[PDB]
Amino acid sequence: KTHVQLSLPVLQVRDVLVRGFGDSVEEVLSEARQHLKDGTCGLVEVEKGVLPQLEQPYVFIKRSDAAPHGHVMVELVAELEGIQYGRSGETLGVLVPHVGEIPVAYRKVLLRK
Repeated sequence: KTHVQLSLPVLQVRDVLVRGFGDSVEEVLSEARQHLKDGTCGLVEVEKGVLPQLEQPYVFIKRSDAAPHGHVMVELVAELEGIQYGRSGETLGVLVPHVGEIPVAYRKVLLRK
């Protein structure tokens, strides 16, 4: 399928144990996509002081359209030293590995895969 309905656990930035997906734009987009497929991906909501607490390159989910079955359509955009790889809508949050942190909420997304 071109899109997959996912429910992403929303994590508090101070709880996150693994603060990024790797060391290059291509690696973090690869790893984010694998963890999204494997159900091992968390979402951190972006606010003042969040991104400096996480590791670059960053992977964002961004709104790709204006929401089937409650699932917002999203795509992935990476960022390294202020340059973005991809073009999309509003940020819903930054993706991180989920290794068993307790979430505060779930974000229903339809991921363009």
